[PDB]
Amino acid sequence: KAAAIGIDLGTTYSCIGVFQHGKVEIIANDQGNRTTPSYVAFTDTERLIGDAAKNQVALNPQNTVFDAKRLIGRKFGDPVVQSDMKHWPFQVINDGDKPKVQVSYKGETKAFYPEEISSMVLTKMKEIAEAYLGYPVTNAVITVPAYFNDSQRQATKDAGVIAGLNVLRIINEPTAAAIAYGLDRTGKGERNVLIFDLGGGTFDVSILTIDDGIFEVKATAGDTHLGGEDFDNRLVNHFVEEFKRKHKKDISQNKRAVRRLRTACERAKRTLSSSTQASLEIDSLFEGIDFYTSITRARFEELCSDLFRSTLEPVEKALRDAKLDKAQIHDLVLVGGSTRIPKVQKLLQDFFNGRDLNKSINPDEAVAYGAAVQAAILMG
Ligand SMILES: Nc1ncnc2c1ncn2[C@@H]1O[C@H](COP(=O)(O)OP(=O)(O)O)[C@@H](O)[C@H]1O
Ligand SMILES: [Ca+2]
Ligand SMILES: [Ca+2]
Ligand code: NA
Ligand code: NA
Repeated sequence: KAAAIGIDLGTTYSCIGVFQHGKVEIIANDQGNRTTPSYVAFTDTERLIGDAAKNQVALNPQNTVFDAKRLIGRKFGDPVVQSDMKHWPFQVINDGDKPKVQVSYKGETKAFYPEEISSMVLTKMKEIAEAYLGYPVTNAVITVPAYFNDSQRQATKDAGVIAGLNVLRIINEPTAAAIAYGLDRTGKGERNVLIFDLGGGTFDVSILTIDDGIFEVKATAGDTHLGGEDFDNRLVNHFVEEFKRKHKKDISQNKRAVRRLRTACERAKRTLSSSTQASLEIDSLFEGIDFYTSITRARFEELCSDLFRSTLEPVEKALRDAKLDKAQIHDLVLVGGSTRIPKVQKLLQDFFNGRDLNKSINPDEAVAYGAAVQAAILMG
């Protein structure tokens, strides 16, 4: 019997896992990456998904779709959709009060529902798993934010059905993270678990109370617009100014130069989580001028200080809403690729007065890890 898979369908990245050989296995893609961008590109000759899609975003911005999760299960007139649209390079249209992303594909103008774009991302995650398993996958557990309403959950489930998956269950992301650390097995009474999730585009704080396998969301807080994207932007602004000092030229109006710089900034940012410095070398960034420079971890922290600190207020709010004090929290769980930033970990630990942070499972893989566990449980 084929194994069921656990899929973390994130706003910016997705992750797939499977419980086999008595353990959870986070599956790497064709490029050897354990997480895949939630991107879909349409060109004159093909449809690109994942790495291939995000990799050519600078070349084809109007037809490279991302952030489908922000549109999924929402109406076109929804204030959130109306606001989000203003920031995207791709077109969003109204189809019976339902948003649809409109792009050019093979010379023709096509429009797709958010669930259709997400089904493409899910199909890629499903194939990533099938390539590893050696056989076709039919069952899966897909995760969603705790705040997702009935429409958003239905649309997410529909995205899975379109991808050819029997959605065993749609479970909350913070709950999946808890399951990953075995916190669902809570012996002798209630335990409060705080999930600190800082991803690529959103920041979520969830406080759960686990009473013998039964979860209850005590409080949620955060910022749906705060994420790694913001830290990359801080680095972009910094280097744009540095290019001005060193070349007396402003590249801010050249969309391709800014996008390429952003890409290099995200890469340098990731390196800074493991090293105290990172070199940034871009070939022909602007008018044949190469941009070979570097940046220290301290400099990066200074550029993002306010944003890092801002993550503590939602923690304070959540504790206040759950009517609990710091000491009443039994476990702190890190989720999201951005929690890999040392400064972010320091702020949370210091706020919790030296408490241990559950971070043994790669933060950007914890939700998929928990989904894989749950999928296995549901399969028996
Ligand atoms: N080592 C790292 N250091 C800092 N940020 C990282 C690191 N690895 C990944 N990230 C960032 O994590 C974010 C994506 O988080 P992830 O949890 O994988 O996706 P999502 O938020 O969409 O669920 C991106 O902003 C990415 O650059
Ligand atoms: Ca996420
Ligand atoms: Ca932002
Ligand atoms: Na993710
Ligand atoms: Na998040």
